[PDB]
Amino acid sequence: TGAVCPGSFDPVTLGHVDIFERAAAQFDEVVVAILVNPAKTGMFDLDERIAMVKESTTHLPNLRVQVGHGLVVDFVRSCGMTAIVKGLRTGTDFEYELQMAQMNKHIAGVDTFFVATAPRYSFVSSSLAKEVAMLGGDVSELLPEPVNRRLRDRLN
Amino acid sequence: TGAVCPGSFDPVTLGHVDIFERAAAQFDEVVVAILVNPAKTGMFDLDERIAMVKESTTHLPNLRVQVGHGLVVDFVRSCGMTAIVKGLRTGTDFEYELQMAQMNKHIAGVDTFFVATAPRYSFVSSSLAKEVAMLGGDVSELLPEPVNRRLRDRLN
Amino acid sequence: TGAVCPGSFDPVTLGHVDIFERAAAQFDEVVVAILVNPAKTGMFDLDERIAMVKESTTHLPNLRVQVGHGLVVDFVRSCGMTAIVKGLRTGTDFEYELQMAQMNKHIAGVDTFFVATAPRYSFVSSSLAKEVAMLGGDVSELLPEPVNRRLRDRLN
Amino acid sequence: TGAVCPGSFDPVTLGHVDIFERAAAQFDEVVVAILVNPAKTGMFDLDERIAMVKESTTHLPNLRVQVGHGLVVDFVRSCGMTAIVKGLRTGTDFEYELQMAQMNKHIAGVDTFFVATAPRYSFVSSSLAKEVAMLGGDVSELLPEPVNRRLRDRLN
Amino acid sequence: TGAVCPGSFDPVTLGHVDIFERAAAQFDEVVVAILVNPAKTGMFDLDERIAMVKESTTHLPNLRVQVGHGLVVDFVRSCGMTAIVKGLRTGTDFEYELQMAQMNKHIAGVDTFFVATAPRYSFVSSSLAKEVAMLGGDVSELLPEPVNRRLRDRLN
Amino acid sequence: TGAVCPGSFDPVTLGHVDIFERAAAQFDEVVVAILVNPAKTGMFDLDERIAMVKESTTHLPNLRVQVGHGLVVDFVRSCGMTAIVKGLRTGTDFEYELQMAQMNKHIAGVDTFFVATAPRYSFVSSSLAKEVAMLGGDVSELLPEPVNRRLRDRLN
Repeated sequence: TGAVCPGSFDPVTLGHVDIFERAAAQFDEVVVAILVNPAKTGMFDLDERIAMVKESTTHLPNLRVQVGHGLVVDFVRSCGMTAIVKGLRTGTDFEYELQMAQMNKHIAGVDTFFVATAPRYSFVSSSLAKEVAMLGGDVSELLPEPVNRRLRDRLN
Repeated sequence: TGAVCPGSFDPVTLGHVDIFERAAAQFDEVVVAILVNPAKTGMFDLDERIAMVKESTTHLPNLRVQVGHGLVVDFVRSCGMTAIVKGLRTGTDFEYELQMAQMNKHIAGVDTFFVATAPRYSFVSSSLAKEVAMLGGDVSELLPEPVNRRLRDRLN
Repeated sequence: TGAVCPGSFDPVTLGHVDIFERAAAQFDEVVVAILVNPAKTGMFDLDERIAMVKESTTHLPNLRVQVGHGLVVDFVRSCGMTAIVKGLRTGTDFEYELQMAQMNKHIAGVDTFFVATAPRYSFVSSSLAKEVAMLGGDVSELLPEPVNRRLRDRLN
Repeated sequence: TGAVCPGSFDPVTLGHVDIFERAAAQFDEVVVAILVNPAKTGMFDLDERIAMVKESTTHLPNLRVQVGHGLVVDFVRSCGMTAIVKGLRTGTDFEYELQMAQMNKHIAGVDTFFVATAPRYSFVSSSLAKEVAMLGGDVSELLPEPVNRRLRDRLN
Repeated sequence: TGAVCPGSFDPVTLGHVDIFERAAAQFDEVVVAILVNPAKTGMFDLDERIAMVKESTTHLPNLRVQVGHGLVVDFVRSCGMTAIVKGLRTGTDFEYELQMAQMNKHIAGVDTFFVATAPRYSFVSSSLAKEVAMLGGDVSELLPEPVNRRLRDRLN
Repeated sequence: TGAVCPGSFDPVTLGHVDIFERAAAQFDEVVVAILVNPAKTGMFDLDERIAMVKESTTHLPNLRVQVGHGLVVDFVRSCGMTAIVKGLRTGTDFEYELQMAQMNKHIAGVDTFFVATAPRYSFVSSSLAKEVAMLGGDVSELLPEPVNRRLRDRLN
């Protein structure tokens, strides 16, 4: 059994890591698929994002990180899998997630499972973490130390 | 007696046709108003979008297709109509549709009727259809043949 | 063309009346379907509800009032119609309404159209009006005069 | 790798079966936990519900059926599992599901996965099916044949 | 400047106390209104409910506890106040709370301010806390100690 | 006691004014925080927005207007306050608002209270007002006369 946990992960948050953990506890293997967007965004480049995920997940031996591009469903079936795990947090556009799940099931037969991230991590997102951190707000309890490290470096 | 069905229809989907059919069965006449957003393009020029809607609606003799300009409620009242029919699907920004429905009532006395599109077409949207076609996946069952016909050429 | 406006109207409100007025301007005729339900303890008896509805709708000559038993889709087709018109107000269980709409389309081909109630009557409900009224609060500007007359009577 | 699909299943529908199938494809073992309520009693007794589920899942050899009592999380941990799979349909009380998911994680470490049932099955529920069938409506495409058989008997 | 926080508080939770603290910080005075509906029954009589709120709010010198009677806004105005403070949690019927807020403004000029309860207390509710306790589970970290204390004496 | 009502107020609406009036009746003072935005195009320059807010608030002596930069919670604490009051109208992205509320509480101890805008102004927004007005529509009943004054001029 396997699941893919896709995202842009710019940077990975403890909400993500909470979801990676739950997928890794319930599936034999987990792949974190880093899907970079077209926009010249965002903050960290591709090796940094990988680095940040790897460093935050060394305690999950059945999880690995891969760069994706193209349809999530093409990548998923690439890994020889048929399931996606996605975290739900406050502000998640769940309707659009649901639309995409129904499209992905229809076009490739892939299932999407949704899981509510833990209350304490339920209000971080990559974008909101970046905004707040770069304005001198303290988000450090909500991101992994490998992320807090590069955030602080960026601050200068 | 008459209803307008506005949209960018870039391109028209079978979700839209579903709604056209409900509009056309329940009102004496229907006007599909194509309103081109100055921002974007889009993928299909005005003429194509007209042709696609026409060709997908020959089975509805009481429906006609018009290029809309300016304030939507202004277009509606210039057609002599006071009704708008709008489809609801998975991922519809319903809170916003409600706001516009209220604004439109207030400014011009135009009523908005909301209808849930059929479940099999509930996850298609023009943009998701495009993204997926762009990326290789198959959305032909969710789009009318005049569209698929023009989609697979506009991918060569 | 034709629409049915179903409900228990216990009692009818100016929210309902707004919806009625809007179905009536838009469809050739409207039937208000009063649904007796075995047996949600009601406040007013069947003919009181008929009466209040009738007395509050004297201004709409293409509207008439009937009792419905069983399936709303049976009642609708009984009237030679194929459309239902439902108001949306604050607190509407829209997800439930959507479920029933989809089921109703599937089992009988009947369309459900939803309309946003006028903002000033967006917060009335038969339930809340009853609860507030029976505790001596002033809901009179939210109900038709015929209903207000009956309400003061119960209050005694 | 195991998941519990809990519910009252009075009767099981094809939306449920869609969920069972997906659970069964993604986990090594699945337990359908039939959880009754010390209220009323529903439509079918425990044997009928067990039987209906069994007869509808003969094609999922890694799924078994069991009566449950008490906290869902106690039963889950009884099965040696730490996961729950639950379907989403229109209109699932999703916010209440989420509350329960968070409570369940907190008191027992149990994860809940939500997955959207197929569009064609997304408007059935046990309640609505029973309501519609007993009033003479055709829900047979939405329920397994072992369920349809028994409904037909009730319609006697 | 005063606010009322109304409820059945059967029993008071730390979700509630979180909300009291916020009302007590932002308003000079704060009346906790305990309203026991006729169908009150119930895991705690009025006296115990009062005691529990009293004992859980000694750290809030500007809050006091009273029995509410009748129209919620009648009671509010009788306290000389025109503000209600209502807590939001996962599972809150927010659409109905909105309806009531607007009815409340309309009838009595009472404003309702909604506040999100802290994430750690965002999934507790009086009935869930009882249900779980009743079935053996541990919710002691989500209830204040005067509640936990009296909760064990049900369980004997 | 004190609250901050933040926004880009481009331009201020009677929806805003209603919220201002309500915070001012309930807190000792209110500060309107006009937030600079380096992205979002925008229509009126900072001084016009201040002016329009000032001129539409002459009747609330305990309200004043300031420009904010950076974190809302920094602005709030800057004013010696710990409370933010936001309006809810139809179309508000409440989920996003709730995410920020939780984030703001966590990084700074600041509370966010939400209050439902009056029904008559429940469908104006700066964006929709601007879009309607610049296409020749009549939104004058939904904005303060000082704004209607400036909007006429732009309509040129």
